[PDB]
Amino acid sequence: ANTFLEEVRKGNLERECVEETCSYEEAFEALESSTATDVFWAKYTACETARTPRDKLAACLEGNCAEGLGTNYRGHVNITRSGIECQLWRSRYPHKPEINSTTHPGADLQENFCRNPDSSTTGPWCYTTDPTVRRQECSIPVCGQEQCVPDRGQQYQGRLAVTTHGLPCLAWASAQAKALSKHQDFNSAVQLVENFCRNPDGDEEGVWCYVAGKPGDFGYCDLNYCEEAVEEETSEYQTFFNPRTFGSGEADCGLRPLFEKKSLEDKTERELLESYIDGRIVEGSDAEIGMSPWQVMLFRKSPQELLCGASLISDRWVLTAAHCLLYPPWDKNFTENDLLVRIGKHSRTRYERNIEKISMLEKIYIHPRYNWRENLDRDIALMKLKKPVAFSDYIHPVCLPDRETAASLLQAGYKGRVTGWGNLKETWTANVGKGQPSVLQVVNLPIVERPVCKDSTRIRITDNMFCAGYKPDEGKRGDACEGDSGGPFVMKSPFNNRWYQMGIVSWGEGCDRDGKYGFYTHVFRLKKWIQKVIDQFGE
Ligand SMILES: *[C@@H]1O[C@H](CO)[C@@H](O)[C@H](O)[C@H]1NC(C)=O
Ligand SMILES: *[C@@H]1O[C@H](CO)[C@@H](O)[C@H](O)[C@H]1NC(C)=O
Ligand SMILES: *[C@@H]1O[C@H](CO)[C@@H](O)[C@H](O)[C@H]1NC(C)=O
Ligand SMILES: [Ca+2]
Ligand SMILES: [Ca+2]
Ligand SMILES: [Ca+2]
Ligand SMILES: [Ca+2]
Ligand SMILES: [Ca+2]
Repeated sequence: ANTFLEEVRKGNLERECVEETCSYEEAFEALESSTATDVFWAKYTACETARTPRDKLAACLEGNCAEGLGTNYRGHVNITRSGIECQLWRSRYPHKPEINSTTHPGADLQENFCRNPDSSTTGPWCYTTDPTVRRQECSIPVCGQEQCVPDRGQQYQGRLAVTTHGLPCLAWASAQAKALSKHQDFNSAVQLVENFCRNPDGDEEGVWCYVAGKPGDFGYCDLNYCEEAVEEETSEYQTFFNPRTFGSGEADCGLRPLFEKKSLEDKTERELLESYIDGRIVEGSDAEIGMSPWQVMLFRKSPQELLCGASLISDRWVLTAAHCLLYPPWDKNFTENDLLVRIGKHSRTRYERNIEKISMLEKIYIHPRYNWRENLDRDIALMKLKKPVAFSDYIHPVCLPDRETAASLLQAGYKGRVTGWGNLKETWTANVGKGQPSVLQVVNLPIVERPVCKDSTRIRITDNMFCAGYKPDEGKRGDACEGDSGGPFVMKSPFNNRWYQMGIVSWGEGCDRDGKYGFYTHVFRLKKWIQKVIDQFGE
């Protein structure tokens, strides 16, 4: 920096180029030689994907942590991801290198320290003494992994320009991103710089940016968000989405046609208001007619087959889980023409031709930051139907809550509802008890404390999942594996009688050991994502 005076003083790399960002000549004054160097303007410019405090740069510049997929690295991790001894760069046993210390003399390729000369999208790596293993990535702790970007990075100032899926964020700049995506406008506190990831429209799922492909395409860039759980956080219903791309159905969701419109109460909906009382433990039962009218089935074309549950949020749009449509482990890649939704069925098999409508989908949006390789993180999917579905007493959409509203609910409700034809037991276990159920069952379950559900699992719970089910005991027993894969978990509000979907059934560890819970994907986060995916329309 150059705050007026201070140029009487001799250059300081730390004060000036490390404590503050900088320019070429400030650098020079400080430097003794005009080595505008290579991997040293890169000691700077590969370190730009870092920009937080005195340290994140010093840590980066003194090559101790990896920058993004960091060809900045110059540490001493002589080992692999598994833990194989690293082969010396200078060697040819067991593997004769293609990339010696001349091909890539920019990079610090000496001894046997993990480096990233060629830039692996897996980053810093090394040659392996395990002669069957040529190269392999190395487990380096990354820069200020201990930092925690907060508030989904509303504040975020730094400069990432590619997404999780590694695409280049187009600059907000453009004649379409600005002057043809002007249609939607933002929070003007958030400085949009070129094409660096930002969170203008206050999205709950993190930062993002427009991308190439279809107009309004986009994705969420990778950043290490703080653990901000809603569970640790109106008089009636005001509408959220634009009803030209959502379809109508919104301003009138969650009020059931054959109940909340008839001032009639359903057989276990009392249990839900009276959420505090140490209830007896009510099991599943054949639901009433038109009790969950946002219910959706997801039918595979040939052969006939019931894949998953899903839910209806409007005339057009149908919500389910990502893993339902796409799962490389079961070699699963379904597409818009393989799939049919049966909206508002009651039997598992019969064709309720007076009643249910069946539909083709006009495009299937798998969720942007969905990933299974680790652990079904962000297991979410959105589908638009080839024509608005006409409502009635059997079909009628649900309400998707903001955070503030889901926040409200969990404060007051301590139970929710899970319905389906028990497809989760069907997909994910051998289902060796009594067979699949004959009708759309219904049950109510308790929500568990975030900590309980956290230390109730070897697995890990992001601030984006949640758990349900009574905690197994000798009469306080536990069947957890309830509901449909990719289905709804709803709660009813005692402020507007409306039914919100709180979660999306995912895979439960509580499908194996008697002692676990059903895991659910919080739907409060989703709005703005949905907000962008709809807006990519007009008709
Ligand atoms: C890597 O080499 C250094 C050389 O001092 C040594 O301290 C370290 O123990 C070595 N580790 C392995 C796995 O070879
Ligand atoms: C470095 O490896 C290349 C790759 O084939 C090899 O041909 C060459 O002999 C090596 N470079 C030098 C300068 O010896
Ligand atoms: C699944 O198949 C489609 C159509 O053949 C293909 O374009 C695509 O590569 C696959 N999609 C994914 C997400 O793997
Ligand atoms: Ca200064
Ligand atoms: Ca200065
Ligand atoms: Ca200076
Ligand atoms: Ca200063
Ligand atoms: Ca100067």
